[PDB]
Amino acid sequence: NKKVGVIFRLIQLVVLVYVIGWVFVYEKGYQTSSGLISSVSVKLKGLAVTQLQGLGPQVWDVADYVFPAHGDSSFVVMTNFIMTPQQAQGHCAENPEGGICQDDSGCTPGKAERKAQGIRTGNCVPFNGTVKTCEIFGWCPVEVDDKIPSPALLHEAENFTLFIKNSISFPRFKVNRRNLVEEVNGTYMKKCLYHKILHPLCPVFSLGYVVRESGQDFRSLAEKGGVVGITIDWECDLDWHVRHCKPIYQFHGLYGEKNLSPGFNFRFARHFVQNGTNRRHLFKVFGIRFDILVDGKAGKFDIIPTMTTIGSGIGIFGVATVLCDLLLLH
Amino acid sequence: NKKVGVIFRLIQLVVLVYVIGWVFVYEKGYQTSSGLISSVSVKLKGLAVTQLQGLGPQVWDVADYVFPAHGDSSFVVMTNFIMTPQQAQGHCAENPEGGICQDDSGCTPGKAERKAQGIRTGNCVPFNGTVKTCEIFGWCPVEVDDKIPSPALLHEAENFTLFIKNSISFPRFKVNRRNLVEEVNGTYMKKCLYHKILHPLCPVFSLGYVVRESGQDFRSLAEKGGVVGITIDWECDLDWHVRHCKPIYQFHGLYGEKNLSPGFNFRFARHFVQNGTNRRHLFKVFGIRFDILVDGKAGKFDIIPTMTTIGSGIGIFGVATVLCDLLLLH
Amino acid sequence: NKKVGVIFRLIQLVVLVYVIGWVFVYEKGYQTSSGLISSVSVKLKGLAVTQLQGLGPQVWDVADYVFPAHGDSSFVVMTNFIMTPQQAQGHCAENPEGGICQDDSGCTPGKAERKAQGIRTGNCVPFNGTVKTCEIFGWCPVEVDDKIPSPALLHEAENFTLFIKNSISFPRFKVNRRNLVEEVNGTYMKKCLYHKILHPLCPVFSLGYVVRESGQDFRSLAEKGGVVGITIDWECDLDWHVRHCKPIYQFHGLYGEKNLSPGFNFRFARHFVQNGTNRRHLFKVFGIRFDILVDGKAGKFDIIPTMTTIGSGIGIFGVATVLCDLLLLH
Ligand SMILES: Nc1ncnc2c1ncn2[C@@H]1O[C@H](COP(=O)(O)OP(=O)(O)OP(=O)(O)O)[C@@H](O)[C@H]1O
Ligand SMILES: Nc1ncnc2c1ncn2[C@@H]1O[C@H](COP(=O)(O)OP(=O)(O)OP(=O)(O)O)[C@@H](O)[C@H]1O
Ligand SMILES: Nc1ncnc2c1ncn2[C@@H]1O[C@H](COP(=O)(O)OP(=O)(O)OP(=O)(O)O)[C@@H](O)[C@H]1O
Ligand SMILES: *[C@@H]1O[C@H](CO)[C@@H](O)[C@H](O)[C@H]1NC(C)=O
Ligand SMILES: *[C@@H]1O[C@H](CO)[C@@H](O)[C@H](O)[C@H]1NC(C)=O
Ligand SMILES: *[C@@H]1O[C@H](CO)[C@@H](O)[C@H](O)[C@H]1NC(C)=O
Ligand SMILES: *[C@@H]1O[C@H](CO)[C@@H](O)[C@H](O)[C@H]1NC(C)=O
Ligand SMILES: *[C@@H]1O[C@H](CO)[C@@H](O)[C@H](O)[C@H]1NC(C)=O
Ligand SMILES: *[C@@H]1O[C@H](CO)[C@@H](O)[C@H](O)[C@H]1NC(C)=O
Ligand SMILES: *[C@@H]1O[C@H](CO)[C@@H](O)[C@H](O)[C@H]1NC(C)=O
Ligand SMILES: *[C@@H]1O[C@H](CO)[C@@H](O)[C@H](O)[C@H]1NC(C)=O
Ligand SMILES: *[C@@H]1O[C@H](CO)[C@@H](O)[C@H](O)[C@H]1NC(C)=O
Ligand SMILES: [Ca+2]
Ligand SMILES: [Ca+2]
Ligand SMILES: [Ca+2]
Ligand SMILES: [Ca+2]
Ligand SMILES: [Mg+2]
Ligand SMILES: [Mg+2]
Ligand SMILES: [Mg+2]
Repeated sequence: NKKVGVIFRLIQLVVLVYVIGWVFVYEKGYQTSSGLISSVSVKLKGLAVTQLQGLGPQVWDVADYVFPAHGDSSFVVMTNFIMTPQQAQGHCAENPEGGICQDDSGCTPGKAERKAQGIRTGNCVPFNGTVKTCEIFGWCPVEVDDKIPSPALLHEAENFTLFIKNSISFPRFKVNRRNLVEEVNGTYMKKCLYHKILHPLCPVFSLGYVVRESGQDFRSLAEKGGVVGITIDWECDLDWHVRHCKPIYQFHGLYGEKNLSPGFNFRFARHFVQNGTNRRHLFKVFGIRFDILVDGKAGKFDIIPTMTTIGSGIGIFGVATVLCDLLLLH
Repeated sequence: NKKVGVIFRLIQLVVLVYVIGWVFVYEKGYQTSSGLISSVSVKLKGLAVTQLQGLGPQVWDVADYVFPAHGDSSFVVMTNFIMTPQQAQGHCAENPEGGICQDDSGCTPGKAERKAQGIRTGNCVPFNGTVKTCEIFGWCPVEVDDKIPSPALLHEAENFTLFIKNSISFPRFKVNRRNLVEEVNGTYMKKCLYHKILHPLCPVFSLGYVVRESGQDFRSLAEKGGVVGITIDWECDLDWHVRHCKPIYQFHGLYGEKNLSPGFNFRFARHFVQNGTNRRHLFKVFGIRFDILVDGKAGKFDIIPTMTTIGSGIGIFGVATVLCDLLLLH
Repeated sequence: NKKVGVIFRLIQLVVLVYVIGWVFVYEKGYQTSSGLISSVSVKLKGLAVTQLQGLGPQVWDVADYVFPAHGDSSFVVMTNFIMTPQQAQGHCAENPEGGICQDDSGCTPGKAERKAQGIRTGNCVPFNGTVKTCEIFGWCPVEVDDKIPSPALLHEAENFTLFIKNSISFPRFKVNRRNLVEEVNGTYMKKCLYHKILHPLCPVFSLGYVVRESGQDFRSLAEKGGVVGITIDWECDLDWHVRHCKPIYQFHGLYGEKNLSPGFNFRFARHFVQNGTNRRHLFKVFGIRFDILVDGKAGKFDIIPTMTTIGSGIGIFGVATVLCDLLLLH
């Protein structure tokens, strides 16, 4: 029958167009992919002044709120902190959340099994006028974290300027690319701010813009802390010029339930010697966690992939025709 | 032929059952796989007090033995240290491991090519009563690390509490998950220790338990340093509810030969100004290296993968039937 | 026909040799692959003395130029720095690049929108004899980074010694390997330096050698900063003995445009209390960025992969015969 032959030729044409227009065009079968090597260097340029009761004005420059000062990919930008000044080792009362004692016999000398704050001397001393806590041996100025300021201390960090410099290189093709594309120039970086539509190539990112693009409010996030994920994808075709190679920035919001362990926080201390006595300043820093992950691939024409793909296509076409014949006659 | 037909029916049934069950359900062919974006937050809550000879009791807290303040995937917990207090830059004797001089003519003005300890002035000064070393310019108190304390100074760091906060999100499926699963509540985190048999979901990990689960004894690993690797896997089946997916924690121990480079150690210093003179304290810290690696895969039903797998199965089935016929023919 | 039979036999033997030698032996189809986990430990043994105008001789040791104290995969080695000493918070003039004022009416009280240096009081004060800058609130000794010393302050860091400790393990096969191979003994590390041909397994890497093998001159990188990528690959066959497993060390140079953001730079501060007043030292460090990435794969014989490869090979063989027959029919 002529109709059977027409259907067979239609199936043959369909599979013959499919194999090429998919593997070669859509999937880039003739190209070869290699993993890149990336190093992320970040620089923060902004200032936030925090004034606390009983203390003088505090200046927080880049070195302050950026704790990974060595330009690590994963960095934390300080937005709120609790400061305990002039901590010195000695005999003093512990925190009330650790334990509450009504008499000296209640306290037991030794180390706490869980959440240890200090070596208990064995006496019950008044933490304040109302309650009494067991005396411990440690930094005497207590780190009270029960009161967290509702307005963020470093609330100016919302609309700061964040510079991200990423250099990627493909070892297979020996091609090195950087996020500073040829479209970006020196005068451009002076005033540009990153935008998904307006300024996609501008390497200067606003912290508030980055947080809002991830889906999180900066005000609520700055109080308790947060995690923001930044991904840079390098998808380019090496058959074209290297000018077309441009990085794509995607912001992902890493958050969780506020009822259980809200925000991100950590503690660091600055050790100094004053009046011949070793003292330190303890800060419970509530800051946003920024993680930068770079992944990408580059494709360039090669004979071996093209040949293998041609062979696979022939095999698919041959199998399809034989299978069609089995369907037609059985 | 009847037997040929029976063999063909059997082969067809076998290959059909295979292509319908294995690749479809066992391999999750109908589902699509994607990656996740992860960020690890670690917190150490523990207290260790060391009483070095000739010094006062030293208290170590979270800011002390956790050298990464913000908290990275790779962090070191201090277990043993060698302290060289009050280092000042001047002309003084070097360490005997560098070289031993019997006369002043032996020393040469310059710097050593390998393992340089300072700028040699060309003079031979007695390091102690017995031997003499060439005078160098630098920190006069040399870190004498020939003697390592047999009992770990921070031996209490064995059964401390370690909390790991991991937030993973899949971009294509827009699903965000955290290690704090629905089963874990606020009261649960108050009193729980990670036990793979009893408490697999408890996010609080005991350091000694983590070290023992890696195949290493904590005492020798602490007195000399070591490396412990922790992996978190997120295998989720998005066809079910999100509560079904739970993180799986695996502890792998990274160890080497004790004869060559035993354990892990590093050098850090704290700079201070006392009596108008710049001084520092040098610590040779022997600590366990903890690395957190998070990798996961999620699969959800989709029409395109299902269709491709069905088509592939038909092709495999078709090839198998043709092959069976050829085998029967010959 | 005889020639048709010869062509058929030739195609048969060709596809047989292919399926038996390429996908089985050359590609190790019978083996199975599993990813490894790695933790990198780095240690620098070098000393550089920098003499600056006004300040005394400054001695820099391992703890100094290596800012990551514990030691991560990404670390910075200080090669050049700009030191601003005795920074104290107060009302004082800003940098000329931030803004130049000719009258007090020009300055406006507030903070700069971009690249803020301090809180402008609103009075134009002379920065020096010629120009005047608006008075700001912050660290009064301003970092004047316009003048970069042409000779690197730390140029001796070229031919220093760098030791990399990498411990890898495969969880599937429970085999742990370290970069210290059995050929590397204790006496070997004392007198070996890494080379591509001479000492491929020596774990001591010269910084200048690493920089030069990446295609970069050490002086240009020491002047304005640099980024160097190190990759350690673990390609071994677990069918052989573990002694054959040897890591491969190669260095990748992440080049950057000289006119736009040359090199890598960062800023850190050391806080100290002197004479009861809080002061700090600000350093703008132009240090080379060293990134270490480990990617390895191990293969061991298994029955399931061997069977699948045999089956796939038979399928390819069958398809080829059918295709050949179709061509003969045509
Ligand atoms: N966080 C940032 N916000 C805005 N601009 C930045 C930021 N980081 C860098 N830049 C600009 O990018 C250009 C190149 O930066 P580079 O790494 O050379 O720093 P630099 O110019 O050496 O240091 P500085 O900016 O302190 O002079 C500089 O002109 C700088 O003004
Ligand atoms: N390493 C740890 N060991 C034991 N419990 C921990 C640890 N880290 C956090 N937790 C507990 O988990 C709960 C939620 O964690 P969260 O991030 O709120 O800590 P936190 O309350 O800020 O720390 P802290 O209890 O020191 O004030 C807290 O009540 C805390 O006590
Ligand atoms: N960066 C380096 N350059 C040259 N040799 C090194 C380097 N790091 C380590 N070594 C050598 O490797 C040997 C073993 O190092 P290991 O990790 O045991 O340090 P250590 O001997 O405990 O401490 P240190 O080497 O600081 O005295 C040492 O004898 C040392 O000489
Ligand atoms: C004393 O401290 C406890 C701690 O919980 C607090 O509840 C109480 O109000 C304090 N009393 C005074 C008088 O400050
Ligand atoms: C937002 O950016 C503007 C820049 O025009 C700045 O004036 C403002 O202070 C920023 N907001 C916060 C909360 O810092
Ligand atoms: C600077 O870069 C921008 C990119 O948006 C471009 O439009 C502009 O022409 C560039 N300036 C010069 C002087 O080339
Ligand atoms: C002097 O130092 C050397 C260094 O190895 C040591 O061997 C020797 O015992 C020391 N002598 C005394 C008396 O401490
Ligand atoms: C082990 O844990 C127990 C908790 O009951 C604690 O008392 C003990 O001190 C721990 N061991 C060490 C060596 O710290
Ligand atoms: C707390 O979590 C545990 C998980 O093991 C659960 O058994 C317990 O019921 C939870 N407590 C409450 C009050 O829900
Ligand atoms: C004052 O500082 C400016 C800053 O650009 C500089 O150009 C000028 O030469 C300086 N004048 C003197 C006398 O140092
Ligand atoms: C290069 O290495 C040699 C070792 O013989 C050393 O003397 C020299 O100072 C090194 N060069 C630099 C610039 O440090
Ligand atoms: C030390 O290692 C080297 C590796 O190059 C080897 O040639 C030498 O024989 C080893 N020394 C001893 C004493 O085994
Ligand atoms: Ca650090
Ligand atoms: Ca890291
Ligand atoms: Ca096929
Ligand atoms: Ca001080
Ligand atoms: Mg608390
Ligand atoms: Mg030593
Ligand atoms: Mg500048």
